Amino acid sequence: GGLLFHDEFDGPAGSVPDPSKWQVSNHRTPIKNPVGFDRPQFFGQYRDSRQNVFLDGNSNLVLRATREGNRYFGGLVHGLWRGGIGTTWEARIKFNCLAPGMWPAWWLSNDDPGRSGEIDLIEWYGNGTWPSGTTVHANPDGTAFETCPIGVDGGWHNWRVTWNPSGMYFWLDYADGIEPYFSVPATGNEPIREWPFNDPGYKVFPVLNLAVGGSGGGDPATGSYPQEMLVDWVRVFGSH
Ligand SMILES: [Ca+2]
Repeated sequence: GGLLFHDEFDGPAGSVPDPSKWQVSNHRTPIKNPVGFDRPQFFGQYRDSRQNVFLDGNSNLVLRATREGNRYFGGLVHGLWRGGIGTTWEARIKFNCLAPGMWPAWWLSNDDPGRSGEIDLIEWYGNGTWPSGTTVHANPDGTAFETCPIGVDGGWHNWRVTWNPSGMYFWLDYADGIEPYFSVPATGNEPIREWPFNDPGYKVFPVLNLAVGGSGGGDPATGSYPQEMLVDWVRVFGSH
């Protein structure tokens, strides 16, 4: 009935997420000219290990922050399926990681050469300074963006974006008749607003991650281990 993609994350405790649907990251690319908490000693890695990315046996994906000596690890999964415009994306998430050092996110990525972009449905920052929120990036440099702060607590919540030719609409705990908390219109005058999302054939894939350290996470040495981000499901619906 219009379901294009999902994962309900069913499966035995300790197992890998569905390999036909997700790639588990085994590397977080280092930051160019790093300063502050982007420097290597503060920069938690991604690891394809069941210590950091696993199904819990209760129908959740777990992304877990761990520490081994003075090395820090988080987790990232990258969806192998890509969807275009006229789609509604939603994940049910519990952030058990709203603590210093941590940087969880639920977002959509386009990595096409020359027109990359990203749709950050929700990010929370453990660095004690930046407000949690939602961002649409129309370039990979962070200079063509629309952002909106929204609070994050530790309960189960559904985070949704509907992406159609008119623009992008975001909900927290969507229900019939509720307004989106953030709307980003498609471009309809100089300088021309950067906006690749209405280009023909433009598609994005889902990403879920718990990053440790980096500018958004703050000092991982101040962190608590373990911390976890739980995902009950990711669903993507089309429109007729
Ligand atoms: Ca589930």
